[PDB]
Amino acid sequence: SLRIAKEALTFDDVLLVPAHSTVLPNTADLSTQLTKTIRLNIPMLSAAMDTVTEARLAIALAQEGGIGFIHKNMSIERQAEEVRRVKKHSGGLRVGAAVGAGAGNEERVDALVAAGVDVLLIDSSHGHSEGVLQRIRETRAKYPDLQIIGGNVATAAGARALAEAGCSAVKVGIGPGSICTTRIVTGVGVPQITAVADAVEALEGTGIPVIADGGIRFSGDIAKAIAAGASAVMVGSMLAGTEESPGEIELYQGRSYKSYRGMGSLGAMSKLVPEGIEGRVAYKGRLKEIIHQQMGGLRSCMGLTGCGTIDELRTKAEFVRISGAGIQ
Amino acid sequence: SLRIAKEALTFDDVLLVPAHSTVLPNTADLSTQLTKTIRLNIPMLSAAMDTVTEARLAIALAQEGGIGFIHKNMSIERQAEEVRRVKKHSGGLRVGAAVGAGAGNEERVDALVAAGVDVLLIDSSHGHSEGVLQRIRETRAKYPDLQIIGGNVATAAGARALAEAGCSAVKVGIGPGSICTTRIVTGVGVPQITAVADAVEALEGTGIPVIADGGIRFSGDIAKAIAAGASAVMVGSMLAGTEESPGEIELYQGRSYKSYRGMGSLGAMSKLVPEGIEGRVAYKGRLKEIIHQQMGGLRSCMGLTGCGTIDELRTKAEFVRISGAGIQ
Amino acid sequence: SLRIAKEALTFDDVLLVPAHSTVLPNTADLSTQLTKTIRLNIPMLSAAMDTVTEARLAIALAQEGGIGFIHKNMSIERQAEEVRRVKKHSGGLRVGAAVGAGAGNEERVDALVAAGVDVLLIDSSHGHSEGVLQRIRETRAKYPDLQIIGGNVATAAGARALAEAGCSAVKVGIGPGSICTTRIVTGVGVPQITAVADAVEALEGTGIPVIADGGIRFSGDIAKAIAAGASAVMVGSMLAGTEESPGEIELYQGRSYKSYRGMGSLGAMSKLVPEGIEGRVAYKGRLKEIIHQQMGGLRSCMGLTGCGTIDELRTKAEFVRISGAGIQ
Amino acid sequence: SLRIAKEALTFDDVLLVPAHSTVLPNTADLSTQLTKTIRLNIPMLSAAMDTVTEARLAIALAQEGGIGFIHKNMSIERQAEEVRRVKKHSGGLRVGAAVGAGAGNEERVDALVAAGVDVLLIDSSHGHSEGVLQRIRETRAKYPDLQIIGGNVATAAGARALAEAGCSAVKVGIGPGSICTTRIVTGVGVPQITAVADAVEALEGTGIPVIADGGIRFSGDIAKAIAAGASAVMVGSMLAGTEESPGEIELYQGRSYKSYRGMGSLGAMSKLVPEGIEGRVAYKGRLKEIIHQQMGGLRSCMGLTGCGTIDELRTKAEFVRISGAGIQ
Ligand SMILES: C[C@H](Nc1ccc2ncc(CO)cc2c1)C(=O)Nc1ccc(Cl)c(N(C)C)c1
Ligand SMILES: C[C@H](Nc1ccc2ncc(CO)cc2c1)C(=O)Nc1ccc(Cl)c(N(C)C)c1
Ligand SMILES: C[C@H](Nc1ccc2ncc(CO)cc2c1)C(=O)Nc1ccc(Cl)c(N(C)C)c1
Ligand SMILES: C[C@H](Nc1ccc2ncc(CO)cc2c1)C(=O)Nc1ccc(Cl)c(N(C)C)c1
Ligand SMILES: O=c1[nH]cnc2c1ncn2[C@@H]1O[C@H](COP(=O)(O)O)[C@@H](O)[C@H]1O
Ligand SMILES: O=c1[nH]cnc2c1ncn2[C@@H]1O[C@H](COP(=O)(O)O)[C@@H](O)[C@H]1O
Ligand SMILES: O=c1[nH]cnc2c1ncn2[C@@H]1O[C@H](COP(=O)(O)O)[C@@H](O)[C@H]1O
Ligand SMILES: O=c1[nH]cnc2c1ncn2[C@@H]1O[C@H](COP(=O)(O)O)[C@@H](O)[C@H]1O
Repeated sequence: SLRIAKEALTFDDVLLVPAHSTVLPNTADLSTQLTKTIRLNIPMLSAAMDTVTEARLAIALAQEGGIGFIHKNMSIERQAEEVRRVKKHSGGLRVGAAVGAGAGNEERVDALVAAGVDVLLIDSSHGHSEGVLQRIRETRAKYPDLQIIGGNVATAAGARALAEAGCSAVKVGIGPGSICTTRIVTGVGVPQITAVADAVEALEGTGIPVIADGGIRFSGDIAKAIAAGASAVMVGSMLAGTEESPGEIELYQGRSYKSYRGMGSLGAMSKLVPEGIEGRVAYKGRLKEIIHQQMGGLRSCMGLTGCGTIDELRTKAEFVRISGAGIQ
Repeated sequence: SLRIAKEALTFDDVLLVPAHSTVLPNTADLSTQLTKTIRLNIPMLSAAMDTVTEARLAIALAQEGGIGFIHKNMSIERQAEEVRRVKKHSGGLRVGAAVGAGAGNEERVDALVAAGVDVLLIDSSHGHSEGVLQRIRETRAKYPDLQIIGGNVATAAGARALAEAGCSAVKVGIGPGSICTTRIVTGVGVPQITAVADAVEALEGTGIPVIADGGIRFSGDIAKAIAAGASAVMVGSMLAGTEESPGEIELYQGRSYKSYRGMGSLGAMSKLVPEGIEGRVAYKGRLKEIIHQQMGGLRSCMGLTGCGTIDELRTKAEFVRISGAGIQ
Repeated sequence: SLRIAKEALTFDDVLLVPAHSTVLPNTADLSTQLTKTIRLNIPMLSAAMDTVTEARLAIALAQEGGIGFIHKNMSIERQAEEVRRVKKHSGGLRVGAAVGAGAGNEERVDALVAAGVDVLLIDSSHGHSEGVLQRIRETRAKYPDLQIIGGNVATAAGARALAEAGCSAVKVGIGPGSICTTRIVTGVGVPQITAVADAVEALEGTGIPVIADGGIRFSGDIAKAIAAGASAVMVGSMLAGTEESPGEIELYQGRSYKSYRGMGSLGAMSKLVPEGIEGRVAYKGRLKEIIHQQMGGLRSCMGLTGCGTIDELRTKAEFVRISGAGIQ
Repeated sequence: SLRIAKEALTFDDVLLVPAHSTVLPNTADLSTQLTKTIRLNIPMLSAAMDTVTEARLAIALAQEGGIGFIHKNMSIERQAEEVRRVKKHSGGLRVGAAVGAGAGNEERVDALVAAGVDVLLIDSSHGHSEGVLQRIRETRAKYPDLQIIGGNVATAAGARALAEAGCSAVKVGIGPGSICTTRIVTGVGVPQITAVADAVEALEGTGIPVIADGGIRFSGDIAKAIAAGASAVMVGSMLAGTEESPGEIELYQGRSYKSYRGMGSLGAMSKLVPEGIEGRVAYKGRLKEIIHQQMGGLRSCMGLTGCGTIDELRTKAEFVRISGAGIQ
């Protein structure tokens, strides 16, 4: 007899059920509480990846009503500088910045708080690690009002641990990333739809929102992640290759590409075995057109489910479980 | 814990069980009640699509014992004209015409009723939308005897809503269309076999028939949709590319093709994000040969299940659930 | 709610469980009762197909300890002649011959019985059809000692019907054939492993053996069909393309091929829509080498399961159910 | 009704659950008890295959903290010589050697014990065969202290049989090998994750460790096999093509390859039908780099699950069951 805790579902395992609706897709309210104090106009966070979010992308997404997360794969001074560029920009834009859970990050957090960061992201592949929880407790004691997102977890016990450590928001995702090889390398992972619903159920009545991070391929996946209980989603692949993302555009056969790699790739690493792949992603153009298309998809879902707000989608919308023949 | 209402099955998930039979495939009765007043000789409806049904196809299918649905992607006057061409044609052929649920369709319904339409199709991607139900209630009050089909729904609550609004027949199908991207864009959908059986169970004892719309690839799918409880099926892909369908025949490498696109495709649309693809379908030839082949398949099923009539197939025939290995 | 009788399994859904064994693969007894009076040395029957069994193949398989079934796609006189060639051949070989269930087959049965046929196969795509059962009852009354195999069925009720009609053996298989399109055309079919076990359970205590017909791709499938309860298997694809099979060998790119088609293919038919495909199968060489390889596989299974006889394999060997990941 | 003992899971069916952790991947203890008297530094055994383990590979793996198994596809004198080369080498390296269960192996066991073998592997495709169990009982009586591994089994009854016969360790694996065709040829097999957990549950409280043999493709599979209860894993494919493995390196299109075949392949055999394939595997380079990468994967798992030792991973780590959509 094997120690199987439960069956766990991914995005492709389920579909949302259409319901009675007075909701017009164009009248749908996409605003969401990222934390008890931070409200975003769209439920979109950009990944803290060296091929996804630097100041230029963080600015564009904030303009669309989301929030960007400056990656930790640069010097403390260079990151605080990226935070200042987003913060100093006209329009009163909000920004986030990622920090490691390792020793010698107290200095980085200090520089980011001074640079005006709205939300500190304690960025770990294992949020339930005691060293991540200690770092959170240390940051919360020093900065009692700082908005902190901690992750990543994929269990109810993991979400509770982060909430007890002082997290303002909990990030969910162990193995779902499009560039992730954690599942194959370590054998560990939790299918995202179950991971999100478990974390949300654990955090019921706490006012601590859940972020569904990784595995979002289509706008239907955004809707599913929210109906599973996530207040917002974090995307890497969806925003990689856009004009606003870091790095230069490459020309291969005549088609335009941009780099996209996991933060656990050999390339991004330069002592652990890699948990991410390095690849090319087709050039997507301007972030504005991508967000318009993806949010439109979500809007159309809200019309089909009769959910006029993110909160209604999170708590009212129902799913049906489908087979492999259902999927194809 | 996720809000999973139930498991939902598609055509590939099931197979019909052979049973004791005195039914010869050639003696099988294919007639069905589309509504309490309209009886078709074959259980086949053509899709209200701009690449499937105009007067020429509607005439050919009516001649085979089915019914065509003139699409709403043309002016009010041009549609009433298409209705008159089918109606005025010799042989006393029946015709249907699709109308949108939006404002400024009262004028279209008036012109179609005057042009002699036998069945008005209130054509929506979301039949459970309050604005669709209101339009149905408005049409039923003005025309107490007009045959109205409303859709699309995929739940028991959705079928009941349409029946209460005054529908003569309920159309089922949320996401099963061969050209549909609703499932990927919105994340909403119900596998067709479950959607049909739920709607039929809801409408038991009402005399309001269910139309299984979308996803029919083979004649076996027609049989499955009927045994799931549908009185008839609606097909797009199956009749696209036929000589009688609208548009011109294209030559690519030496092979003959015709256009086939969703009514929610960018092309068909010209404010929502697209929910349909634009594609080429191989030229199928004359509609008569397709119907003979597809109905022959259904006839052979009726012989194997011991169901001599559509009503027997709808209520007696049993299924077995199969795995993915069952499918392949 | 859908009328789902049960879940049904195919060969790929299961695996046999290894067990304590005193059985050496080389000492395994492959003999089986085809009927209460006919005992075969190997549990192998060749398909009654115009691309599989004529006198030459029927002779070779009988020599290996199996039995061939001369197909009904030839004149009454020409079939009786094929029966005489196998019967008159030295060695006291047993032969079978297939007859249709249609009117004007009384003459064919008379000629086959006179020609010395050991087993009459009443060959139908639907054994549960009243016209098949009547034909069996008519043959049993006229020939009280004639060995009759009737089929095909795939249910417990279907197996009982054939046994009550007077069948000496029941043939199982609705939709499993490698060249079969019945499932796609009609939507009817029962996954073979469940179909066989249902028929065997129905016929428990009757002494009427079950033949698993269709879908056997590998020697492991033979073992699975027998452990599901079949006393023997019927193969088409496995023996198609052999030197002994009818038709000439074709040369395509340099590789040798032979024709293999369903008896319900357009080609084999020349009033029903086709339920079979027409294809080329690679030349397999001599039947002797194929049987040695396939029976060796079965022998090895008998060693792994601790089943020294066909009867032990049929009644003792256990299965495990596997997922799609189990299969690949 | 089919004799289905249970549902059985393979590596791809499950994922390990992340948990609270004070474990740093670099501080993780990989040591394991292969037997009550033999402790390995890494839980890795090399396959007793003629394309995987001879003295050179056995030396390299022992140096990494594992143990190699010299294959039985060579003369008694030539195998004892291979055992002496590993044993006589500097560093006090441990070695294993495989023997068949057939008659005329008493001579081979005598020569291997004299040559200084640390662990005798009674190597069979069917550990539950009475002739394998007798050979074990004969060896245990003659050598009361000799470390004996017997296999392969895949059931609780099979593991108990080997433990009762006197085995120091039980090897599990019926059909999971990357080069195995037993499942297709015989129809027998047990998905590895269930096979391992069943054998471990059977052997609870006996101090007799289980070896998970076959099917390990990635480092995540090692972790899964251990959490299923295996004390160690046996790998063929993972070490085939390495510089230390037997045979010469071949050049095909410009890429370097090495031979990899099942011990039941036609080639390795030269009276049974083959149960293995013959193939080329890409040249992997030095064994040291492969082990560093694979153990790193395991180390990372130990950090994610909060299991600081092999024993903790074997008994504390939990799984989630995933769908086919979960897998892809
Ligand atoms: C190589 C890998 N790289 C990454 C980097 C970013 C990631 N971001 C998200 C996820 C989600 O599965 C995994 C990630 C893996 C990684 O950090 N492994 C890893 C494995 C086990 C432990 Cl205990 C730790 N402790 C927390 C430092 C790290
Ligand atoms: C773009 C799309 N296009 C279509 C067009 C024809 C269709 N026909 C059938 C189906 C069935 O899923 C979907 C279809 C989508 C479409 O209408 N989306 C859509 C999504 C949500 C709502 Cl609330 C509405 N309200 C009813 C106007 C429309
Ligand atoms: C076209 C087809 N052809 C065949 C021919 C050989 C077959 N042999 C076996 C099987 C097993 O599914 C199907 C076969 C279909 C065929 O006979 N259909 C078919 C379908 C329904 C009925 Cl009621 C009948 N009645 C018995 C004459 C025949
Ligand atoms: C041809 C085959 N070859 C091998 C060789 C190595 C293997 N090693 C492991 C496994 C695990 O399924 C299968 C293997 C098959 C093989 O031994 N078959 C086989 C089948 C049934 C029995 Cl009763 C026996 N008795 C034990 C001698 C052998
Ligand atoms: O190398 C890596 N391994 C595993 N997960 C990663 C890696 N790098 C980033 N991630 C995660 O993958 C997410 C992006 O997933 P995507 O949106 O599916 O591409 C990020 O937000 C991280 O949570
Ligand atoms: O763009 C679209 N999106 C979704 N469904 C569509 C679209 N256009 C038409 N449909 C549906 O798809 C059906 C045709 O499906 P088919 O027979 O599987 O090709 C139509 O009768 C409509 O119900
Ligand atoms: O056209 C056909 N349709 C369906 N089944 C067929 C047809 N012709 C033969 N069969 C069946 O298929 C079996 C051969 O299956 P195979 O061994 O999997 O190739 C025959 O013994 C018949 O029972
Ligand atoms: O021909 C064969 N048939 C079946 N299993 C085999 C054969 N040769 C070796 N094996 C098994 O396959 C294992 C290697 O599996 P791998 O690590 O998945 O490649 C060996 O340790 C044996 O247990």
